[PDB]
Amino acid sequence: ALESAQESHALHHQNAAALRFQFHITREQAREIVKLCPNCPDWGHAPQLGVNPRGLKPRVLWQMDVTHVSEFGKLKYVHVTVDTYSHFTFATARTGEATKDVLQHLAQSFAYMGIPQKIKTDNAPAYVSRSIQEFLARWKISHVTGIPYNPQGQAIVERTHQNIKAQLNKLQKAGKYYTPHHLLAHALFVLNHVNMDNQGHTAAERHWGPISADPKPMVMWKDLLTGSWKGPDVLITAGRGYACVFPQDAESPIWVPDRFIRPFT
Amino acid sequence: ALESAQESHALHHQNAAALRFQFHITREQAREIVKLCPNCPDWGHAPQLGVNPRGLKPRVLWQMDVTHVSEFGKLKYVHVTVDTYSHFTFATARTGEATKDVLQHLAQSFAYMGIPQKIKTDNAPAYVSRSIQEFLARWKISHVTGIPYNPQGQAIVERTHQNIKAQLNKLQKAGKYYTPHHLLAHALFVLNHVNMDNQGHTAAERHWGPISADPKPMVMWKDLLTGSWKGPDVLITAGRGYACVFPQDAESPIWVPDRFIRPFT
Amino acid sequence: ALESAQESHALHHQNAAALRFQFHITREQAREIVKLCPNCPGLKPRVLWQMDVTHVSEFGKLKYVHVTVDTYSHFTFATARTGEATKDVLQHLAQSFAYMGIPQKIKTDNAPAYVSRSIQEFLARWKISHVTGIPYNPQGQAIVERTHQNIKAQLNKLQKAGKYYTPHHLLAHALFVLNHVNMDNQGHTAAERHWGPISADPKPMVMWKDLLTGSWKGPDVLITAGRGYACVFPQDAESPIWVPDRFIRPFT
Amino acid sequence: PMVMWKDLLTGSWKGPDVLITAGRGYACVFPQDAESPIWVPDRFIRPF
Amino acid sequence: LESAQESHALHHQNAAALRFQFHITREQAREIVKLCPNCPLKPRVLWQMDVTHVSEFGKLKYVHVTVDTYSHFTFATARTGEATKDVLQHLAQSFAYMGIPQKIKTDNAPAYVSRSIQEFLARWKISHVQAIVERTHQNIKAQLNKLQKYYTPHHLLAHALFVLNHVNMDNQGHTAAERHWGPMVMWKDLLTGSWKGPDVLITAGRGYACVFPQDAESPIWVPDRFIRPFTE
DNA sequence: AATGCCGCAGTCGGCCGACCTG
DNA sequence: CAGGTCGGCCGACTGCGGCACTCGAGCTACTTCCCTGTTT
DNA sequence: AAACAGGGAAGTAG
DNA sequence: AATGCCGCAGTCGGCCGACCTG
DNA sequence: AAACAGGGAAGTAG
Ligand SMILES: [Ca+2]
Ligand SMILES: [Ca+2]
Ligand SMILES: [Zn+2]
Ligand SMILES: [Zn+2]
Ligand SMILES: [Zn+2]
Ligand SMILES: [Zn+2]
Repeated sequence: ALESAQESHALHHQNAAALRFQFHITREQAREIVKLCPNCPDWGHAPQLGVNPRGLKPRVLWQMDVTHVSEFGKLKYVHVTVDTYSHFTFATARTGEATKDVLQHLAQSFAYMGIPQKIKTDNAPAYVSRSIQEFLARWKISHVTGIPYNPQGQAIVERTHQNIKAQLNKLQKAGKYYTPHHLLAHALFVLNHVNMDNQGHTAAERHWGPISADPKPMVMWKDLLTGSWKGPDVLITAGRGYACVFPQDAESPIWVPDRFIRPFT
Repeated sequence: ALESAQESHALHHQNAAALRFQFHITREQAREIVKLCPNCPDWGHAPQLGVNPRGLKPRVLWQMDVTHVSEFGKLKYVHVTVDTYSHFTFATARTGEATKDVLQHLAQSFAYMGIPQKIKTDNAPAYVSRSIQEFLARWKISHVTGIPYNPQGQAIVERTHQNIKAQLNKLQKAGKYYTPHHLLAHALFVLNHVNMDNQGHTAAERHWGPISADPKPMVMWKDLLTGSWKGPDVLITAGRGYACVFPQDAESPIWVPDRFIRPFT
Repeated sequence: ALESAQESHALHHQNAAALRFQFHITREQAREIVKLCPNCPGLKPRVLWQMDVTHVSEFGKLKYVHVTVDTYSHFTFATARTGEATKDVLQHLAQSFAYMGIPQKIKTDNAPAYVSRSIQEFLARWKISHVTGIPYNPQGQAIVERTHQNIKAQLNKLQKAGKYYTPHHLLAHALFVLNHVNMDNQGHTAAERHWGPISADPKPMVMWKDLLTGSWKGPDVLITAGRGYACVFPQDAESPIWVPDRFIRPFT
Repeated sequence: PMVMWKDLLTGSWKGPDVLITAGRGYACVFPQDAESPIWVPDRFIRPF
Repeated sequence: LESAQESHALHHQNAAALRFQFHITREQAREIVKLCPNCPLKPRVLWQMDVTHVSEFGKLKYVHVTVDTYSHFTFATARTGEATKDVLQHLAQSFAYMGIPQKIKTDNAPAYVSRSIQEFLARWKISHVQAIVERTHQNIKAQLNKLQKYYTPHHLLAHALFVLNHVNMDNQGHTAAERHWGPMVMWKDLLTGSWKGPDVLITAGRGYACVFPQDAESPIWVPDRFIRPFTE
């Protein structure tokens, strides 16, 4: 029966349900038959698997990338630096873009936020030169290059690019500004000190306030590296699509998506 | 208080939560304040609202569109005709594409399926010429042009294009075929008579079998044209994202998405 | 540890208090490190600011430096501009608002740029009261001159490394040092005083014992506890550190 | 058609007034103010 | 098409009027009007009433203007003065021409606030209390210029009023007469992707809507997914 | 005239039959 | 031995993502290596 | 006569 | 080194206070 | 001398 199903799939490349109904076999057998076929396409529609790390304290981990605001003209090279924890964002509109402009943006961001402990970026040539790496090593700031052609590694800063572009569009339609610097400063002011969240906390006071939380809950945890539901473990932070469990034996907290977190009672 | 909130939003274009927390107003007031702002962007992320009509009987409503299979060379102009009810699909690989090729494809599809009663397509120039319209009127087949630049109107045939392209890729990787016609015929054979659904029914016997169903359930229904939950009404057909209620007073069945259907007991 | 403090002072020139609070150095050692360098000799925040325009000879063309000083927490912001015109003052106001936020009253001088209709209309639009302070009593003027002197001293200190591409970069570096590095005697940076988390101690803050060095390092904030283990979060650490309750000492 | 529309900018159920059209969950209510019609979500619409 | 040219030679209506009357291209009507040397809530609710000065009529330079605020139906007559008697006769003929209005908004003219006017409105049961009427004045003088051999200024003004009311055309194909005796939504341009608006919604239902922007000759049908209210 | 979808695949869960047990 | 328990299995369901007539050209910015003018 | 310093080319990421 | 997201907005639902009633 | 039949141009959808 199984050999007949394999031969039929090799001949026609049927569906799993077709084999299951025609050859009177279990659904799992038909699914594995269609999976083992070399000619069958790979499953592109993969569910949520990876989640980018975040800092559990303000000024720990930042992401950074550039964008293009063509309305600025020569100042289209907008630089964006985001704190992953509190979503505190800083932006500069600098003409051109090179090691000099990146260093200037880093200095102004440090003046605006403070010392970070790890800075993640994309794999752009500007963030690879020995000039910027030497500067970061001198200032004792770890740098993570990230996987090339993978914006999901800098998903946080990309979403902040969306927010910043929306705010700039809103304020540009609102009125007139002398220079792109003035408009960008107003947009940053709104986004940081005015654009309050749903818990009554501005981004500025999240980036610069005390860390407080209720007794963290205990949740069943699926370790993807071992494939077993092991727990319970303390859930440090959680949200939409991300979770941060901290097992007692673990050296560092583990970032897993929401699908792998199950409440425990 | 309300005037102060309006002035503040006009000055800064804040968030609804920001106004709600700072000015001590209800959430609905802040939401409408941010909505009424002319400069605020329109809501692009709109939920599922429209659903394309489907036939309640085989050979009633068809959709049709062309695609591009570059692996065929001169025969890349593949024509696809789909019955909306049973998802019965027919395809032809014809060199070039014009009124002559469309008429030939229509004749071969009629030989393959039979007489349809309404044929929906896109707004291509080929389906607009008086030649094809005269042919359809002579054969007593209603034609619906559809909204331009709106593939969602032919979503069914587009998804069938996806399925057909996947099947052609599978069979091309499986072995060798003399002509694109042979490969297309094999793919159509598999998709129609072999690619069985999860209910143990091939597409061919769905397109050519008796219509049977259990006593149709009664469901609360939200009429978008009047904005009131009116019911109960008989639910003729339902699935993923579509529903077809038939009220007693309605002249024709109404197609609404799943979000507007509520079970009734 | 002392050599790390020396390198930190060589990079950023701060006072001994910041070094001793960040690297656990003793008073005389930090002061001696500070002396070693060749060139080192309101009631509520965001309520009452103050502004003034000073001149610095080093910049040359951008000698006009506008400084915004919070009266309570002394959170200092500076900007280098080509002129003292109304447009430049307005841009500096917008950038100061971006840096800090919305104050209640912004004291200024009697310069025509401040008294101009554009600046006053802008300030009234943002619901920000403007006090001209036409009596030239040197109290607010004294404090703003003190801040100007601090900015000039910081610029002179940071001028050791002639690698600053633009005056904006150097001014940003100096502002960063003065705000987020230089600490007071009680152990709080300018940002901490300015943003007001120093009101009480609503969280359990517990002393911690380290195992790598075998020395009681802390005290630090407690995240959670259970099953004989405590999750303490060191200030300088990347991630929380699990610590057995045998090595945990409550701190008041 | 007379409907009860909630002026959710103030929270008062002003009315009655004619209804022009509907859709998207919104009812295009036309009050005595002939300056411009307004749209209100159907959750805040009560037929009279 | 040929008859449209002589119709414009006679009345000098708009290109929309010509095209709707004679089934011609918008480009054809625009070319005709360019080539023309002389062409370079609910009704009866709220009115605006004003007098204008038109020196070309000589002794009859005082023309009182009354326009409906919804249908823009326009009525005007020329008299020797702007006195209380003249305003009263204007109100009588305005009633005769347009029916019963609910509220009338006027300027602060002494005749308009005259007691006899107050008891006039009190007996005819109409309450008493501005850019639209000014634009109406401009339209009236433009049509009077375009109409330039007539017998009397009354005859000329009758011709102008007839053209403006029953010939002159808006986009929707309904004259001022139909509007007097008979919703804005955001829409996303499905081709370019840019959001457009505000535009009037003609007809909607079951996943699609009909939107007719003032700058387009033909209505635009867009999917319901790209429709947002304006709510001014 | 005039409107998203549906297959691939992982997953939840209840039903039925074999196995453990007081 | 009949009731509670656990394993197999299929119904129902949801995450997801490309179908849209098709694809490339281009600029900035950095590092690394070879050709060639210049050196000792 | 092999080596050093522009200049160009090539490769890679955005 | 080396990993999707989060704001806009519509919606479900429970809690608390004013109103109807046996 | 205005009209009829290619040919080209222009516009629109895919
Ligand atoms: Ca990048
Ligand atoms: Ca098509
Ligand atoms: Zn296969
Ligand atoms: Zn707004
Ligand atoms: Zn020093
Ligand atoms: Zn004319």
